[PDB]
Amino acid sequence: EWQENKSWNAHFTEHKSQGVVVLWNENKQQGFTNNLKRANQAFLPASTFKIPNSLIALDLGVVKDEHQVFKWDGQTRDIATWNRDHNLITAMKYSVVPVYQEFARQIGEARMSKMLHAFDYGNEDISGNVDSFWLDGGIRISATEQISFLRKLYHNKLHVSERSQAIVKQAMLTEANGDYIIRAKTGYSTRIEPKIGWWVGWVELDDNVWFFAMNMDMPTSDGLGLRQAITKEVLKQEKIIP
Amino acid sequence: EWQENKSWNAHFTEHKSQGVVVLWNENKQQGFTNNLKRANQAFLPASTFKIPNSLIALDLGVVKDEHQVFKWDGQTRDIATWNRDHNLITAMKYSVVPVYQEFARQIGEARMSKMLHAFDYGNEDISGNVDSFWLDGGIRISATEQISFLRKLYHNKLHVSERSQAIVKQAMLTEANGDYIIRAKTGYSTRIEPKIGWWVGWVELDDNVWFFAMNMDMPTSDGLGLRQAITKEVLKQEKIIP
Ligand SMILES: [Cl-]
Repeated sequence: EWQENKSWNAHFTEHKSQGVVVLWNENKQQGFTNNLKRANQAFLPASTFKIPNSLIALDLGVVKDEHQVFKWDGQTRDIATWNRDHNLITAMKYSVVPVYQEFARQIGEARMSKMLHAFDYGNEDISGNVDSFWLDGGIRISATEQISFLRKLYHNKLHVSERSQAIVKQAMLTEANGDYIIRAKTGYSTRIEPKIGWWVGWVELDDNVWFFAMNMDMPTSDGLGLRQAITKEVLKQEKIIP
Repeated sequence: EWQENKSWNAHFTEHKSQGVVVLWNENKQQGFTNNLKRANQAFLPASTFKIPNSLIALDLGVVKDEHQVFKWDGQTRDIATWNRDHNLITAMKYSVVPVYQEFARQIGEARMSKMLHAFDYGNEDISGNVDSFWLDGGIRISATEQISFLRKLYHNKLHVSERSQAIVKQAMLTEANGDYIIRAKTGYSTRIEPKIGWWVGWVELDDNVWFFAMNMDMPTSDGLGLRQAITKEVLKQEKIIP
């Protein structure tokens, strides 16, 4: 089912912002959010799309494995970490758009479209640039739809090789300690209004898994750190993490 | 090549203990240690043997995957976390001996021996009880021999399935943040002198990997935390981590 908990809304206004956090207890099969409405609002995925793109790139052979290097094309860009060689792990760590734009071009309009249909991903609409539709195209996805897609990836139920799904879940590794493991991906939608920041993934525990997907209003880049801070503040409130 | 750095001995004496730390820069193919001697002295592997034990159990089907549950046998033991159900991830997280003792019995004397020979693991000698030879049997391994085994696992060069090595490398996940990822395993040998603590693994960086293996004198369990603490102070000294 689905319970609404508006107490979490504090964590958003405490930073003079608005957004939604959506949690899903896999063992109890129960969902929780502060805004049931916005939980189902579909937005541009932005860099969260690097998850399915990786799966498709790996499954079709565009990316052989997580060690293959993708040479910097030489064009100096405003994001410093982008102006260097990368592999799949580092490309996802620093959200290197140009690397995944090349992946999309090699994937192609036809194969990309069929795969998102197999994934049941968002509105399944890739209209726009094959190499930028997830930034300024027609694809839309809600927080709950992120949760549903991520759950499939966790259980290796997507229609790609088990190896492909493991590698992506490896590249999603973000934080790990004696208490929890976080596999997730961030996103920053700016090319089309409204500007929002994403953070989608799950928190692994000893005997349970909590999937999460959040988006928030992101007028400027000064609040990108809140994507993780607010989510973690909610996780701790619900005693999922210390 | 191999350089000795006796300055690291401070980190041992500042906690008034003695041991060896062995580092390996994979990119430069250079080794570093505070005691080239003890670096090659072979000890009982203790719970560090759970790495090769996991590999064999997965590759032979004793363990189907990292989700298969191994129910607590009902026997109360002094380690609280042992008196509960486990999977591969939690069994390795909490060094649950009873689970891997069952693995060994199902692996068997014969197959365990062939696999450790194929792995070139330690002295490859399993004399003793199949369910405790890594605790009080005849198997021995040195810090530098740990590095060689771990390096093979990193490159998926051991003679088991690539999937088997990926899952084990998942279960080895210990720490991960924006700076580094640590995949490692601890060990505590007590049944035969000298009592020691193990810590072997590697540190993943964006463009490099540092393998490490250390052991230290462990008269009481009060100093088990020094296995990780001393290693990390060496890592910090060498500017491998912040
Ligand atoms: Cl991992």
